[PDB]
Amino acid sequence: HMIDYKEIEVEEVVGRGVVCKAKWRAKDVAIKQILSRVNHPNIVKLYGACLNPVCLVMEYAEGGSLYNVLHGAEPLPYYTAAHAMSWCLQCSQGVAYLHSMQPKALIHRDLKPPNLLLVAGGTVLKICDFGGSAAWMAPEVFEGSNYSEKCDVFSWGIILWEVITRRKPFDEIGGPAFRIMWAVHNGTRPPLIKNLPKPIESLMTRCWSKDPSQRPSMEEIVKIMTHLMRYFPGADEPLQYPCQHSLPPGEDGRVEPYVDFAEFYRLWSVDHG
Ligand SMILES: *CC(=O)Nc1ccccc1Oc1nc(Nc2ccc(N3CCN(C)CC3)cc2)ncc1Cl
Repeated sequence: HMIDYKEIEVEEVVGRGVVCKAKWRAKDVAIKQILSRVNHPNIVKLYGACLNPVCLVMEYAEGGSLYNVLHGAEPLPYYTAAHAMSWCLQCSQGVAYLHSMQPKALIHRDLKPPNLLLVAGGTVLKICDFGGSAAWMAPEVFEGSNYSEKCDVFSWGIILWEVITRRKPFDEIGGPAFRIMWAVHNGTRPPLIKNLPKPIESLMTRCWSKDPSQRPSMEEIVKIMTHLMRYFPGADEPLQYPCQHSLPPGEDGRVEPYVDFAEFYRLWSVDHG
């Protein structure tokens, strides 16, 4: 659609290259002043666009960004292993859809929690795109190599590590972006997670492979994640309990998960033994 700007009522700035919450036809909306075949539940919908000032009109995500949920200002919300696996399943479903786009695949290129928006009490995730991103970028990208949709698989793997640990990836490296690029180019990866279930560890590290052809397709991730949710009930629970979270010491190349996998091991055991 081609929206009339006067029909919109701007409100508070949301992000700042500036995004603001607004009403348009009694519908809450996000707008942004200085592709259309995309229709998926896990991708922020583009309603239309105005002409002067030229601006995008998109659905509004009331929950803010995943990054904000994970690492934002106190008070931070509690969340569970089911939430973590659900966010990543929903992210892979949105991204699989982009990769299936005809006649040419759409690669996100910038998959990272600051661009993953939440709604429905923090339970539904939606990919947003307008394109310190080094931390989620596949090495072939910033070495100027020819990349493919496998670069998004790499980013997803980092995100999976991130929601399970509630840690910023490569937070210990710091300095400018080039230090992380150098690190990851040389094979450094986020530390392994104590007690992580072997199937999730297998999936995560595969996604981190240096060789992009050794990473799984997104369609494979979606399917694997779909079937693992049988062991992660509770993803529909709205985020609503308070959390006081503090970084446990992290050395020995081994960090503790923030989420708890005891119930996964219990439900797995019922099925298998
Ligand atoms: C695609 C993208 O990067 N989107 C995006 C990033 C940052 C801000 C806004 C963006 O677009 C956007 N945002 C939203 N909803 C939303 C709601 C609240 C917030 N807050 C919550 C409190 N914080 C302190 C930070 C911001 C951020 C974003 N809906 C849709 C769209 Cl397109």
